[PDB]
Amino acid sequence: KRKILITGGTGMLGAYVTSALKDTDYNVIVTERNTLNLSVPEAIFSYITAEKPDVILHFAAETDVDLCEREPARAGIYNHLATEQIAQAAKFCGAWLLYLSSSNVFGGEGKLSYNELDIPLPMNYYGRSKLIGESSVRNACTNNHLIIRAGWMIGGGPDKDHKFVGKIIQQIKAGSTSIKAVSDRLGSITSAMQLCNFIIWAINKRHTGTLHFASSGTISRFDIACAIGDLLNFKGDIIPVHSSVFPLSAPRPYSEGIESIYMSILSDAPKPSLWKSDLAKYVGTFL
Amino acid sequence: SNAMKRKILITGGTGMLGAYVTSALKDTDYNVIVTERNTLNLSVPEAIFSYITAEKPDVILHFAAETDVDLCEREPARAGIYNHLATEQIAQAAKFCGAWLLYLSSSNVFGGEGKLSYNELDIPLPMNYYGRSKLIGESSVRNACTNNHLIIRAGWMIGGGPDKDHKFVGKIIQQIKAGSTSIKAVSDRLGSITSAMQLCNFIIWAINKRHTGTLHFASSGTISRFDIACAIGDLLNFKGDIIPVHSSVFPLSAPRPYSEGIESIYMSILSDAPKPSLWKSDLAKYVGTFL
Amino acid sequence: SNAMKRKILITGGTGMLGAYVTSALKDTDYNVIVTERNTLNLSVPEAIFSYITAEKPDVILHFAAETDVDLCEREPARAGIYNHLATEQIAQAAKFCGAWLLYLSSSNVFGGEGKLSYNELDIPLPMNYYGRSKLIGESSVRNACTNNHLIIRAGWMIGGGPDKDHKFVGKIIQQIKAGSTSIKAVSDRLGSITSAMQLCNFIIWAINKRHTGTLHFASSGTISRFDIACAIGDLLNFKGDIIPVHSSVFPLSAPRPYSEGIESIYMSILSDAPKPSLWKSDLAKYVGTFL
Amino acid sequence: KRKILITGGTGMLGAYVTSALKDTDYNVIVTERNTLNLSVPEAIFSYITAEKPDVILHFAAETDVDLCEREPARAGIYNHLATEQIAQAAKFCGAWLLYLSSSNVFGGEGKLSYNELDIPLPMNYYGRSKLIGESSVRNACTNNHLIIRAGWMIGGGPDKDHKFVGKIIQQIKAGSTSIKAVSDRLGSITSAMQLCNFIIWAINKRHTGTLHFASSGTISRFDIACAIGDLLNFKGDIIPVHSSVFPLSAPRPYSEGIESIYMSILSDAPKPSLWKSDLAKYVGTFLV
Amino acid sequence: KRKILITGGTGMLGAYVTSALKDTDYNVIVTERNTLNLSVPEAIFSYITAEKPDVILHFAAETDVDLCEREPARAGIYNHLATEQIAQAAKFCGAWLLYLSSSNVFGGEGKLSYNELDIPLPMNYYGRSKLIGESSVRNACTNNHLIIRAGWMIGGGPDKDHKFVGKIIQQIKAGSTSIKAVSDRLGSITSAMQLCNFIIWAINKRHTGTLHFASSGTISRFDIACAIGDLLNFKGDIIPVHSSVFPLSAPRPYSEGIESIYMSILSDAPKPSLWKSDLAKYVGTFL
Amino acid sequence: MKRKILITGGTGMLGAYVTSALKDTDYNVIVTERNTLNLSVPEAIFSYITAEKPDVILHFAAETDVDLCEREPARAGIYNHLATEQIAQAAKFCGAWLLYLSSSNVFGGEGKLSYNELDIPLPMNYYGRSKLIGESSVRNACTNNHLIIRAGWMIGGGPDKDHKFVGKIIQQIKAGSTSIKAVSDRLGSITSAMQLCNFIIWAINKRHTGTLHFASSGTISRFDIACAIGDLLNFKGDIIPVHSSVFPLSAPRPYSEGIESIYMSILSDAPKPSLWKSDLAKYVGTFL
Ligand SMILES: OC[C@@]1(O)OC[C@@H](O)[C@@H](O)[C@@H]1O
Ligand SMILES: OC[C@@]1(O)OC[C@@H](O)[C@@H](O)[C@@H]1O
Ligand SMILES: OC[C@@]1(O)OC[C@@H](O)[C@@H](O)[C@@H]1O
Ligand SMILES: [Cl-]
Repeated sequence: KRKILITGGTGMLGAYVTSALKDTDYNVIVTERNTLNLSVPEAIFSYITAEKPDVILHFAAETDVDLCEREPARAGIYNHLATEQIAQAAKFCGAWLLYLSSSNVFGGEGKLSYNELDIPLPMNYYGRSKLIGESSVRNACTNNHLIIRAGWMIGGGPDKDHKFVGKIIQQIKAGSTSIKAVSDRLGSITSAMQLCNFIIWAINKRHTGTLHFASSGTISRFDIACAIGDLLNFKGDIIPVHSSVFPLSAPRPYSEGIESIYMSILSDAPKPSLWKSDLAKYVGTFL
Repeated sequence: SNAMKRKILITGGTGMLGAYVTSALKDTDYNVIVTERNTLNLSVPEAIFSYITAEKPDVILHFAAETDVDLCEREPARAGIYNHLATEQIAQAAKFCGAWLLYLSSSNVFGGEGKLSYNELDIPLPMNYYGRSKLIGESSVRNACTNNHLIIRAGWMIGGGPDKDHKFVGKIIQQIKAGSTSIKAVSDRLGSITSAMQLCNFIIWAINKRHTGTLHFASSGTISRFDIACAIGDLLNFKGDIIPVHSSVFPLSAPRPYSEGIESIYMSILSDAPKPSLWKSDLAKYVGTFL
Repeated sequence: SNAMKRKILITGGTGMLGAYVTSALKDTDYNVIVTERNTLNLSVPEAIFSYITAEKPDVILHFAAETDVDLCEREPARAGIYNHLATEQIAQAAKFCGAWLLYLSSSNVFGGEGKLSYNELDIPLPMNYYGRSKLIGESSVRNACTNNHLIIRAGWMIGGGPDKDHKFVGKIIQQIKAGSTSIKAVSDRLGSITSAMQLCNFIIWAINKRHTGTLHFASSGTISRFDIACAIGDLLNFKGDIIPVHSSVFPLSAPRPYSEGIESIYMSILSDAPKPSLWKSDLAKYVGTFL
Repeated sequence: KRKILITGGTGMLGAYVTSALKDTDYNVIVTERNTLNLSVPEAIFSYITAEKPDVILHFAAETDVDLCEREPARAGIYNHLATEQIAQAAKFCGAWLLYLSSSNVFGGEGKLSYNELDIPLPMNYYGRSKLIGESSVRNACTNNHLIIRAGWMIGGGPDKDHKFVGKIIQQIKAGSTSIKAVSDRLGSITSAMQLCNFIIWAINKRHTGTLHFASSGTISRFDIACAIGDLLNFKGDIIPVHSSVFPLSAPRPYSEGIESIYMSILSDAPKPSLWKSDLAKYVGTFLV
Repeated sequence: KRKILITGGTGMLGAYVTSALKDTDYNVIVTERNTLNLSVPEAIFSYITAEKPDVILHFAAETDVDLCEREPARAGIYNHLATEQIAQAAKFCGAWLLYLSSSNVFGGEGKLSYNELDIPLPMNYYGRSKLIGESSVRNACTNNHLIIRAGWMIGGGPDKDHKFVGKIIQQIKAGSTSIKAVSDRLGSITSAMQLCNFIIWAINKRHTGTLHFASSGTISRFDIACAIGDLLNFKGDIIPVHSSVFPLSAPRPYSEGIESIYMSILSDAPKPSLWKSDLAKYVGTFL
Repeated sequence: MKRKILITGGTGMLGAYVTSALKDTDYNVIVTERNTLNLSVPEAIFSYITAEKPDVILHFAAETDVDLCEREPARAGIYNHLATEQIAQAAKFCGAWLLYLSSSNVFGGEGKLSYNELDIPLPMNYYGRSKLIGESSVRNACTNNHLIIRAGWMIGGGPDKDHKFVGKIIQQIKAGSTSIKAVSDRLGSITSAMQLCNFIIWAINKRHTGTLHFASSGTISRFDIACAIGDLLNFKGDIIPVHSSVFPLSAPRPYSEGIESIYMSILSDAPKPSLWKSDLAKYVGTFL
């Protein structure tokens, strides 16, 4: 009975993957605070090696970009040091390791979109911590790992989405007359449900390498808010604003847009589509 | 006898913007002198000062320029002579006869910084010879006619209609009308559009008020040519594919910035001036003149 | 003494620097006009030229400005109107009157280059809208009053307290006096301090001589806000903690450079002009007025 | 009998190396369409591991810089993914792996010349694809690989040279009134025949690490055209032009010039010389 | 007895370490020009493997930053090629390897300070040679190495200190009327004696990873000269000058200051303190 | 009454040639001296020049020691900026046509290989900045009655007065030196002082105005110049290319300060420069 060990299983993407794995023959182990804690990297190696998993899905991370900037030690411990121990454990167990990374490894060059050939050059501590986390993974598990870079993640549905999409929908449904959205920072959206489907396919094929997974289109939060407004027949105003209006601890690049040049050779794989279409399917689940 | 009419002297009177202006001026009290090759030629800057000063215009609208960005990169001498040296003579002539001078400039004075949008407080840093030539032309205007000039920076100009538009919009429309199976449009270079007809209306207002200083005149929105092609496609019920491509598939001589988008922080204080609107609405009105 | 009654017109007369200058001018024989909102308002630049030309002053001290750096980044229209457009009208008025114009500028015109300090030969390259607005204001002043203006760039200003110090130094002193026992101060932002009292002394001297050009006026030393906070603490017998933090801990609207330190290469040839000294000494003198 | 497996064996350099290995005791396998294709990296590992070579010479690559920029997927599949599978196979077999890379891994910094201590920072997709290829070779074959970075390759002679030097000579022998050459893009030349001689030596020594192999000098195509013109007593005009007069899909750096700080250590290795001397020797093969 | 092999044992740091190891149970082998020469990297692997050390302390390097810029071949051979051979030998023997690196791997970005998450981007050939040296250590000794980045090293005392601090003290004692010190290049100081104490602790814990070890504070040579002046009651003038006054072959960044986000988690390890307390203790050893 | 030409830096290398060329004219030439004008005392310039009432001002005096300017920016400022500003204000008052000799050093910060008159100055050091701000002073005060000429690496003096790069290379060759070292990784353009003198005389008579780059065609290194001189003088020793790092200096130097002109061709009858090798050979011929 093939074993899968999952970190961040109660996270948004993790919950989808954990649920999808229930109708399979895998023995799934969802780590908890008492068995695996990113703040205690020294206890990770012994735990994972004793479990002897065949597959490791490493989704746990410190994703508060601003907290990472104020407390780079936390970004480092949680995203770099803990990942290194997981990578060393994976290598010792001979386990295939999936590492969820981020479009934030890019931004420093200042161009509009980055593909798998672009050399990462981060703009903040979150991105740096994820980048060194990737290095740890590909050095320890060279021919047996998969690194997936996601953009701005959308997922959770009405009951669990407390991120951008859920917030914009909340404001519309509460009868707000004007909603402000940043128009001078660009990125790409990644549907968590879609990514989940891809991951299930990747586990079964034991796909390896580095891949960018995001809907096509380089857009702003303002563009996204406007699209949501159209879908819900919003009557108020969506106001485009500059970043300066909402000061934040971490610098954000002009764009963290990502596209893939390698997704198309994955013949049977579940793939993303156009951002508006993928956003519309997700927004539809709010009824 | 009746009083002498105020005189307007226009360069580039048969260009996209110039044609709208010359036409709108027919319904005014102004006497309009539309320069031609036989009176004013940008390639003969040395004859400009004598010609303009003898005409003694009250207003000078300087729209003529070498606007082929790629030609300017291959032949910077042409860019310099046409956009800088000629403009210097026009500004000196404006100063000498006391004329209010309007200089049409470009969002291409920006780009080297690499940000998404620029307002009138941003300091120009061009990316190519066309932009450099326009920027130094601006300096010539400011230095000579300090308290009596208006510099307007326009972005990607749309205008001309079915008969005259052979720029981006006209070409996309021609491909749609020809039933092209697919149209490619660059997705990784951004800018702002400027409706020539709206700019014309603003210019008529500006001449009447003698507004001075530097302004950015463009529709709201920082978009790509791909975004524009998609919007035109929707307006004309195009059923072929509109394909986003990177700038590498269409090699060009002149470097283009990631963005030359422009916005204004000063247009709102001109309470009764005709203003641009949202890019999609302004584009829709223009595309409507084709069908 | 002087057979004619000469006039000084001051903007920002109640500000930190302005209040010292105004008090100092009471001893002189100049007719001093201290503008107020009813006669000159930066938000109404269109009324400035006629007002100043009617006063026909011999000297104009232009200290008024929108100096909230973060507000300027959020509302660049306000920075533009108050610091650029209003200044342009003042400069045109000074030129019309033959008045010597003193313009207070800022170390914030620098920062984009990323080096540790800047002198008068360094070419301004700002990092935010406040800095751009002051720089463009400087251009207005030079292009209008070339052989009859003085631009002084000041760094982080100290002075006027406890009643008028509302800047960085005043805020640290205020927290200590309020009984705070733990004060955070940014260790990754470097700059130079300028004593307002001292700068006032220099200005009185500059008015008399009608000194012209561009000059940096700041105490010697490029230091961090943390270094300054520790120095203030010592001077005030503070026994609590001064905690050094990174700029990420205090998110702000406007980007700030690694350093806006300024030094002067021209102050030393100004023989008997009052000059600044070492930052710690100048800070001590000022704190010595509180105690 | 030691087995050598060569990719790109029918390319210009590959053909020289294949030919030079004929009078050796090696069993040489030159891959073909029926056994290995850069377009199908998914079939490489099984094939190479089944052959169990002792040495792998990886010369095949997508070298059309402009095509790489328009189609980064092709640059990535051919130069990155294929190279990764070749490196994994070499590691599995315990084979010494030679990877031919490029000066184009540099250029982003904008300086005039780069040595082996300079950190690669590419300017275009071709350069990025070669660099990521080098990383695959280093993450898989530590202590058993040789990465050679070549500059502007010259080779082929009057029958096979259709690159810059061949075209200049063609225009000169056709009696053209003028020749235009870009003067504001700099680089270094690498003699293919010299590089081949060095490679034979490296195979025999199983030399390892990263090395820059190019004639000494950072020069423009204009400099090169002018040099060829003197050698052939050309009487037309050689006109220097800016790169802007020839628009291309891929950006090029102000310089991709490379020099070596480690070549002189290899006492007995065949080495390049000065660019003008190396170019004169190559141009001489077109006379007769 | 476990065997410790040391390169650069007669250097500033090497001498403090060599002496501190005499009061321990290790068999210490101090390499010298007859057994290991950085200029002869070809002889290193055979010698180290024959010795079979359990621990390797690699402190030897070409540290003349300006010489490195003029002769990058020397920088490469001594700091990269030799380090590559030492790393391969360490892997072959299963030896824990400690590599002394430098703050000079940073500087190209132009910011005021760098922590362990910052991606190295050197400004000169010395820095590049040290960085490529670090890469060799990581690629070869995956999970069994410690890389310590030090700043401006202070140590040696009255008889051996001929570096920055020593020179300032000499000018003070000679009664110079004025001392010039560069005010526009910043960095961080590292007390050699303290670093020695940390190294002894690291050897015994076999601590691994990459760590920055320097006193707290980003300062200039001028700040340091002023602090020494105060400590020695110097009556002359300490003049802040721009770096142009002292032309040097190697470019120096605006700052090479380093700080650590990981030192704090090492509970019982000997730590550095504030730059003035640490400088004062060292200056105290001159009188 | 004769038209008056007032010259600063008249005893300098370029200034001395212009002064001699003007002896064969109807101009009343006034060469400034310590008793009338000093760059160190800008405060005394305006009263002097306005009392003198020149019709033409040739402003050649400057602090050109680039490294000294970096160590002592106050000197660079006073001499090149403040003095120039006072001269510009005096020219404006007198209605005099003002010639200001500037430098390619106003460029370099961008890091490209060559700069024309449309490129926006962005200097690399204090010397460059001081010259640039001096230029602004000249434009802002004499808009329609000034000429700013930017020269590159100046060559001139001959066997008696040349103690700069060319002169030093020639002394080493005639002395039979074993080797000569020259920097290969810093580029620029050469300007013939004699050709510039001829151009200046033409410009004075035409009262030509604006900004113009005056230099021989070609972006080259000191090493290229040294090698060309060696060929001309049949030198048989070694000419070794070295990196700029072997000669540390106070002022940063750009990868290139090369300048070219896009406006020199429209000045039909003006004396112009030619190719760098031709212009160099002619200069080198004055030493034989
Ligand atoms: O040119 C630098 C480099 O590419 O070559 C030497 C190798 O050891 C690599 O680590 C390094 O990145
Ligand atoms: O044949 C030489 C050359 O300079 O001619 C002009 C262009 O075709 C260039 O690509 C080419 O290298
Ligand atoms: O004589 C020429 C030269 O290359 O010699 C060595 C150094 O003195 C250089 O400054 C100088 O230009
Ligand atoms: Cl168009």
